[PDB]
Amino acid sequence: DPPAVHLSNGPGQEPIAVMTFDLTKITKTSSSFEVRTWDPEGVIFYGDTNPKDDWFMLGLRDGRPEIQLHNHWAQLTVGAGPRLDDGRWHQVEVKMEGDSVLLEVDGEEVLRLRQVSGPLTSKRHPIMRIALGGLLFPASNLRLPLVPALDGCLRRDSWLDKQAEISASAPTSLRSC
Amino acid sequence: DPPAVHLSNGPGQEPIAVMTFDLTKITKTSSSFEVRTWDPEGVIFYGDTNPKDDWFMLGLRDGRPEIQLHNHWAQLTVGAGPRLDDGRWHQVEVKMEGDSVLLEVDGEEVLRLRQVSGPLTSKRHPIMRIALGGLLFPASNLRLPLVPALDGCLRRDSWLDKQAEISASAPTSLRSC
Ligand SMILES: C[C@]12CCC(=O)C[C@@H]1CC[C@@H]1[C@@H]2CC[C@]2(C)[C@@H](O)CC[C@@H]12
Ligand SMILES: C[C@]12CCC(=O)C[C@@H]1CC[C@@H]1[C@@H]2CC[C@]2(C)[C@@H](O)CC[C@@H]12
Repeated sequence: DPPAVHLSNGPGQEPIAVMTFDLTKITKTSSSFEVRTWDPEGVIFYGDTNPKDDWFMLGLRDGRPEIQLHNHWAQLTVGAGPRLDDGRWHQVEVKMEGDSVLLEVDGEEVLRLRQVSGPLTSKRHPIMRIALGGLLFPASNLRLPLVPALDGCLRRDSWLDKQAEISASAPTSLRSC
Repeated sequence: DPPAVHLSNGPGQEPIAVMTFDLTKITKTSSSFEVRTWDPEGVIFYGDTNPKDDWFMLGLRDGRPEIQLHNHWAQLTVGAGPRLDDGRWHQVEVKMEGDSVLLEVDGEEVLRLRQVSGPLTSKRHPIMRIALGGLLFPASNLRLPLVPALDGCLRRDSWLDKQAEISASAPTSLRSC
């Protein structure tokens, strides 16, 4: 695994890494990574501009991707795609195209959430945070709670536009797989 | 094709068949059929209790399933699953399990819409209409318009609970494939 990190360190409460982005600079509105796990439930990543009313989470529930999103346009809890909890490395891409959010798993589009978002460079609070392996609000506050810690590995990740990233923080040291 | 019917007769404005169901009798809250088409866009079926604010549509957009749903709990436009416009027969099942609506394509769950519905036998207007191959309101009134007529075939269909069906109507004669 090209430098692979564990998505949760121990209890799986908080994220392993939080990155902050300036939306006025953002061009690339997509993210991509490889994930490996035997765990059927947990958070893969979370993103927000506001943890009360403009947020997004991607995780697994019953082995399969689940997206939760709450913003001015849309509030939803959706599962889609094949199980990913077979301990093999899977390529995932989450992209915003027009007003849609698309999820691709192993080269195939498995979900398209249409009419869920107005442009990034036009939007309100112009800072976006991306949290890897945990949420930035309690799990009990999701639309549909899940147990946050995902026991899996993450590698070959790229988050939004690196030229728009303002800062990156880890709350502890990141362990390798 | 065990008695297969065309999903649109000519212009594709109106449905080929409309069935009406008594929700106080409903037990089976699922529907299933096989579909065949080369057409990448159109309506497969529509259902409602109220065409202003409690309705559902399943069709194809860009070859792939798309669900549109508008009710008291949820308003959404979602694409998911593989392309079905390869002129092969595909098995589709749409089921309500708890508060979710699940779509299965060729034996695989490809979409789970969670937290979208309160029970049927508990719900408001206790008549549900299911329209095959068209809508019961203009297409321009969908959340996201599509051209309604789907040029495909439908066979081996079963809609909700036949012991709860109150009446069935066709606006013209149904043609075979
Ligand atoms: C999925 C996106 C866009 C695609 C991506 O790379 C990740 C990122 C996660 C945060 C989401 C964002 C789309 C727009 C959302 C949903 C905002 O409304 C609030 C959080 C944002
Ligand atoms: C998908 C369901 C439930 C499953 C099925 O067999 C078809 C049917 C189509 C009408 C939908 C219904 C679920 C509940 C909905 C979405 C109601 O709120 C209004 C229309 C109903």
